[PDB]
Amino acid sequence: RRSSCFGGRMDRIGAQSGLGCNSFRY
Amino acid sequence: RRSSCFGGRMDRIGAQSGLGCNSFRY
Amino acid sequence: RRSSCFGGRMDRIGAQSGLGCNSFRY
Amino acid sequence: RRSSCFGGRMDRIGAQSGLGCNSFRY
Amino acid sequence: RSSCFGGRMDRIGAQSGLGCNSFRY
Amino acid sequence: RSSCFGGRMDRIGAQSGLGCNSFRY
Amino acid sequence: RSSCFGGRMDRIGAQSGLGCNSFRY
Amino acid sequence: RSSCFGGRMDRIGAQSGLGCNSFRY
Amino acid sequence: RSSCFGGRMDRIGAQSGLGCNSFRY
Amino acid sequence: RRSSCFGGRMDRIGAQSGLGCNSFRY
Amino acid sequence: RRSSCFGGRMDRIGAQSGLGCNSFRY
Amino acid sequence: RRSSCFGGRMDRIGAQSGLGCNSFRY
Amino acid sequence: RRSSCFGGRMDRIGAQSGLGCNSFRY
Amino acid sequence: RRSSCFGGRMDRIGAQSGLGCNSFRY
Amino acid sequence: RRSSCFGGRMDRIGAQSGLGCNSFRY
Amino acid sequence: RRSSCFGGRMDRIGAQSGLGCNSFRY
Amino acid sequence: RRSSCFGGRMDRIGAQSGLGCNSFRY
Amino acid sequence: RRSSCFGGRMDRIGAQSGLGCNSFRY
Amino acid sequence: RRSSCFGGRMDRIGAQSGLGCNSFRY
Amino acid sequence: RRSSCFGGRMDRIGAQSGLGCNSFRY
Repeated sequence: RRSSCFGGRMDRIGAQSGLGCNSFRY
Repeated sequence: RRSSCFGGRMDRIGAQSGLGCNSFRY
Repeated sequence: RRSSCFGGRMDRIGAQSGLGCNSFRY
Repeated sequence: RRSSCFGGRMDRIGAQSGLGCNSFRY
Repeated sequence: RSSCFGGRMDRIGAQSGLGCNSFRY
Repeated sequence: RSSCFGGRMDRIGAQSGLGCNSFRY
Repeated sequence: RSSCFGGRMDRIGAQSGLGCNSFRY
Repeated sequence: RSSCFGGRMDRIGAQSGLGCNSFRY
Repeated sequence: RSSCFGGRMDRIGAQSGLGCNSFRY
Repeated sequence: RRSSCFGGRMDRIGAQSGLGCNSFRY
Repeated sequence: RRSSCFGGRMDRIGAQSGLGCNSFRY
Repeated sequence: RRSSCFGGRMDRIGAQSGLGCNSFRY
Repeated sequence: RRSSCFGGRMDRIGAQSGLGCNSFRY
Repeated sequence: RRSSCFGGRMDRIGAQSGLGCNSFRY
Repeated sequence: RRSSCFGGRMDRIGAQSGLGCNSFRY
Repeated sequence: RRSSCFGGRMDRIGAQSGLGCNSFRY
Repeated sequence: RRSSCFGGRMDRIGAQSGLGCNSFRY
Repeated sequence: RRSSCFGGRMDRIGAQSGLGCNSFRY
Repeated sequence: RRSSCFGGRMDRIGAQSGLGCNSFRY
Repeated sequence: RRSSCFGGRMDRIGAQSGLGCNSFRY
């Protein structure tokens, strides 16, 4: 039973990436 | 039973990445 | 039972990465 | 039972990384 | 049985950023 | 049985960004 | 049986961005 | 049985950033 | 049985940053 | 039972990393 | 030019009552 | 020029009552 | 130029009542 | 130039009542 | 010159009256 | 010159009257 | 010159009256 | 010159009145 | 010159009145 | 120049009431 029955996940995100209400200014 | 039945996870995030209400200024 | 039934996790985060309401100024 | 049924975890964080309401100024 | 979850349960997971506003007058 | 979930349950998952507004007067 | 889900359940998943507005007066 | 969870439970997980606002007058 | 969790339970986990605001007048 | 059923953990943190309301100024 | 009690360039003048005080409930 | 009690450049003048005092409830 | 009781450049003048006193409840 | 009781450059003048006294409850 | 050339004023306010971001609970 | 050349005013307000972002609960 | 050329004023306020971010609980 | 050219004033305030960020509990 | 050209004033305040960040509990 | 009771450069003048006295409750 190599199962992964989870609820939520956020994997393999790119560089300089925002995940929610993030302000950026380059 | 090599299971991973969890609830939440945020793995393998990129460099200079924000995870929630983070302000950046380069 | 090599299980990992947890509730939350934030692993393998990139360099200079913010995890919540963090202010940055380069 | 080589299990790791925990509740929360934050492992393998990058260098110069903030983990909550941290102010930075380079 | 409820091997690793069961019964009543509430908010479970990894919240990231909750109610940290910004003001500038 | 409910091997790893069952019964009543509520918000479960990875929320990312909740109620962090921005103001500028 | 409900091997890994069952019964009543509510919002489950990965929400990303919820109610973080922007203001500029 | 409830091998590693069961019964009533509340907020469980890794919150990251909660209610640390910023002000500038 | 409740081998390593059971019964009523409350906030469990690793909070990181809670209510440390910043002011500048 | 080589189990590690704990409640919370913050391991393997990077260099110059903040873990809550920490102010930095380089 | 006399301008006994007003004159020249002028901007918002009066009694504003309630400006930008919103309400939030999550 | 006389400008007995006003004149020249001028800005917001008056009795503001309530400005930017919001309410939050999480 | 007389400017008996006002004149020249001027800025916010008046009786402000309530400015930027918010309320929070988590 | 007379400027019997005001004149020249001037800034915020008046009776402010309540400025930046917030409330927190965690 | 019985003049009253002012900028702002809030006079003759009633009892139990709020003047900006005031919370009441009877 | 019995003049009253002002900018703003809020006079003769009733009892239990709010003047901007005021919360009441009877 | 019985003038009163002022900038701001809050006169003749009622009993139990709040003037800015004042909390009451009867 | 029976003048009163002032900048700010708060006169004739009622009983049990608050003038800024004052908490009351009867 | 029976003048009173001052900068600030708080006169004729009522009984049991607060004047800034004062806590009361009856 | 006369400037009977005001003149020249000037800054914040008036009766501020309540400035930066916050409240915390953990």
